[PDB]
Amino acid sequence: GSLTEDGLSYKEKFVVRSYEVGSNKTATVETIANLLQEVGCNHAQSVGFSTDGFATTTTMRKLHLIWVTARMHIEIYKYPAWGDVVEIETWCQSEGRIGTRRDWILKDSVTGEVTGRATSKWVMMNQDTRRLQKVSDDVRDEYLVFCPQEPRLAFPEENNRSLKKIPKLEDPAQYSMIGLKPRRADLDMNQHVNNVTYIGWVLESIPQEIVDTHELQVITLDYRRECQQDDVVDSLTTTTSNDSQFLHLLRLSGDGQEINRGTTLWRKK
Amino acid sequence: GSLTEDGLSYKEKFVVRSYEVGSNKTATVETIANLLQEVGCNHAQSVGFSTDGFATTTTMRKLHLIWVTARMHIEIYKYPAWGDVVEIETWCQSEGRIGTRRDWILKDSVTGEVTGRATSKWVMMNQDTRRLQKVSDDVRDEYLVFCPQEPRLAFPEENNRSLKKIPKLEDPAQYSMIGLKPRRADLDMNQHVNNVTYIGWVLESIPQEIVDTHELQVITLDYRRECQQDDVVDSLTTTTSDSQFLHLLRLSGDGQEINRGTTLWRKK
Ligand SMILES: COCC(=O)N[C@@]1(C)CCS(=O)(=O)C1
Ligand SMILES: COCC(=O)N[C@@]1(C)CCS(=O)(=O)C1
Repeated sequence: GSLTEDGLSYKEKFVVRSYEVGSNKTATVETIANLLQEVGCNHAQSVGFSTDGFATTTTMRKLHLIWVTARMHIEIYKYPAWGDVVEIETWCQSEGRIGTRRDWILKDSVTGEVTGRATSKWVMMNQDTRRLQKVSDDVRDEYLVFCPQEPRLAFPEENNRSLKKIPKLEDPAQYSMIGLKPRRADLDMNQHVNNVTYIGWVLESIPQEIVDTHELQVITLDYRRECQQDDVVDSLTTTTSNDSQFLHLLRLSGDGQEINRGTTLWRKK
Repeated sequence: GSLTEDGLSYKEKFVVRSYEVGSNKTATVETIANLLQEVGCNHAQSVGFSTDGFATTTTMRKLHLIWVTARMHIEIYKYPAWGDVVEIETWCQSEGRIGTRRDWILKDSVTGEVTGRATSKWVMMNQDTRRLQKVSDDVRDEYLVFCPQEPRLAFPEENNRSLKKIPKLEDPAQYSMIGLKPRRADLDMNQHVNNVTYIGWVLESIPQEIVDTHELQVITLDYRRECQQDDVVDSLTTTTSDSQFLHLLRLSGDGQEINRGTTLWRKK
């Protein structure tokens, strides 16, 4: 992969692997989310971020700060087939003192048509205390060197799905998958649960009949608290709806502490 | 990925991804196992096997036959770092009427040095009845077209680890991880549990202390019975020792064996 000509965005191509695809022989939304995170890591490395797994700036290391995900939003028009080449372009934007945004466009390598788009919100956290904070002047200056200074949105529309408020599912849930736990393959190189794991866990409470007869079009996931290596998760889903819509809650199996909430939109094949 | 000059083996290069590595920023044995499976599928495709995810020959489709894994054996000398290029060469061989073997050699793309090797045994199964059988004359003839006819072994050494008989672990186990369940990411395109998942389940019952202070050098896994999508698995481990362990996966309810294996670990 490479920075584009102007050095303000990054492009990489991926061949879809045998083990990356579901029943339709097309890439899972989990495979898509891993590729988004891979190209994001390759971009961060190319613009001089830390290579220690935390992807920090100089100022962030000095102040013991990290980025954590607040939200991930993916819309897929066409899942790439097994052996297909997908091209993903990604860039970052500063959002004042609130946080930062990473955006992605997915294209068919052969046709050059857009097959999906994604957006993520990141907030600043002290690594030691785990307390959220605002972005410092010095960090905002670091982001000016490698981000477009005019707005560039994967989701430009002024009232678009990627920014909708998500309500909290009320008991009883319509469907549930209980006693979900992470294994070592679910952890990143710093022994935190991979953000993509939480996508899989949400989808586990979707009935197999939906997955068999629908394609996932849109997923919006809010991240509230991280699952520790030794935590156990319950995944809850209620139908809110030819298109199927669902409300999602992940919560700790014991005390019912919220870790994530989300929505999915599915269209019949 | 390409067939080599003689058309009797296949080579592919892989860049190690961010999410593929563990805590020393080198590829997990699970990442290695997924890459072995991927170059295996790419080779099968290049020599005219089915593209429906069952990777069958013409006479296998006629007879409703599939290959199932009996054994996977992997030895790693160096795990490739995050963003390193690993080159993997793979080939197949007939073992008379017993079954077939797929072998792999892993190389550092930059040095050309061997960083690991693996071998796997495959047995014929009727897809409908799930009954094991011998290889037909007609299937053995199909394998003559794309396999070396002289022996080529990733593990040549007569009486090597890759062919050792594995005993059944006796209760009580020294270590256990219980209530393991597959999710959709654990299934292949035909909704069978990915063979690599079973490797991860085996390793779940190794203490975090071992994984933190040792590197995995060798893993030998026998496959006895498939975990179904709605099954639950217990992973059991006992120290037999370098650290060496004996492994058992069994169904959480009735204790039906699904896999047994051994691991050998070297202090870092
Ligand atoms: C300036 O780049 C930082 C970055 O992208 N780092 C990530 C950890 C967040 C977005 S990610 O998940 O793609 C990888
Ligand atoms: C002609 O080769 C068939 C083949 O390789 N097929 C696999 C399914 C078994 C070995 S695998 O796991 O590498 C892929």
